[PDB]
Order: sequence, then C-alpha cells, then structure tokens
Amino acid sequence: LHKEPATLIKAIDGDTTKLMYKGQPMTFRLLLVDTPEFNEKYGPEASAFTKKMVENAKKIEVEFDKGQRTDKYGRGLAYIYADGKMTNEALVRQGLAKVAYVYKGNNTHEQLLRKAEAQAKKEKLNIWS
Ligand SMILES: Cc1cn([C@H]2C[C@H](OP(=O)(O)O)[C@@H](COP(=O)(O)O)O2)c(=O)[nH]c1=O
Ligand SMILES: [Ca+2]
Repeated sequence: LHKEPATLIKAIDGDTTKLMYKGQPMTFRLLLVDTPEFNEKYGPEASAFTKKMVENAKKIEVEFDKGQRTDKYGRGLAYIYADGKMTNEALVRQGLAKVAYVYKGNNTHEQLLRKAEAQAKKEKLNIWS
C-alpha cells in the first residue's frame, strides 16, 4: 500500500472527512472502523477527536487498500494519516471507534486495528467503559 497526498477541506464526523484528493473534493469514509453517529453516545467525542487530529496535522495522506476505492455513496474508502499517524487506528486505540465493516480484499490493516481495540477494551476506554 502507498500513501498519497491530500489536504483538508472540512471535518464531518468521527469516521468521515472532506479532503481534496488529486485536486477534487471527496468525502472519505475511514476503512475498518465505526464511530458512533454524532447523535449517539461518544459521537460528539469521536467527531472532536477526528476533527482535531486532521486539522492540526501539517501533512494529511490517504492510503487506499487493495479493493474498492469508493463505496456505494461515492465516498472514498481509505486509511487517513495525520503527520504519519493513522486516524483509523488512533480512534480504535482510544475506544472512540469499533473495528467494523471488514470486507475481504480491503482489510490490510485489520489485525493492527484489532490489536488496538484489544488494548482500548483492556483499559476500559470510552465505548468500552
Ligand atoms: C466502511 C465501509 C462502509 N460501507 C457502507 C456499508 C454501510 O451501508 P448502509 O449505508 O447500507 O448501512 C455504510 C456504513 O457507513 P456509515 O457508518 O458511514 O453509515 O457504508 C462500505 O460499503 N464499505 C466500507 O468499507
Ligand atoms: Ca459511523
């Protein structure tokens, strides 16, 4: 897998963000995770966490997996990095997202993320509290 450049256009919620990629605005949905909707418990905290991570970064990058790159809603499917740190993993490690939506063929970072979810659950963080 390869990292590619992108720039923030605006935050949306814990697991979606609007980025400019190859010069075109696209909403990205984070691979392999599910944050609560803004309305649900920890929804606001997930949104805040992602918003802060992405806007504070100097360098945003997107990394597509081996399979489909856009979902049925036209959202890009990627791992998103903020100054070299993976947002998807960070959300799971903090107990602000569950590993979810693991489709065969777009699952390269599955067991990195499961390792993070185990450690969040062990610490009883947020969703696991
Ligand atoms: C993360 C991800 C979501 N999706 C689709 C499945 C779900 O369809 P449904 O909309 O029919 O439930 C929806 C979940 O996204 P959200 O959690 O953003 O709602 O997006 C994919 O197709 N591929 C993916 O990799
Ligand atoms: Ca969600």
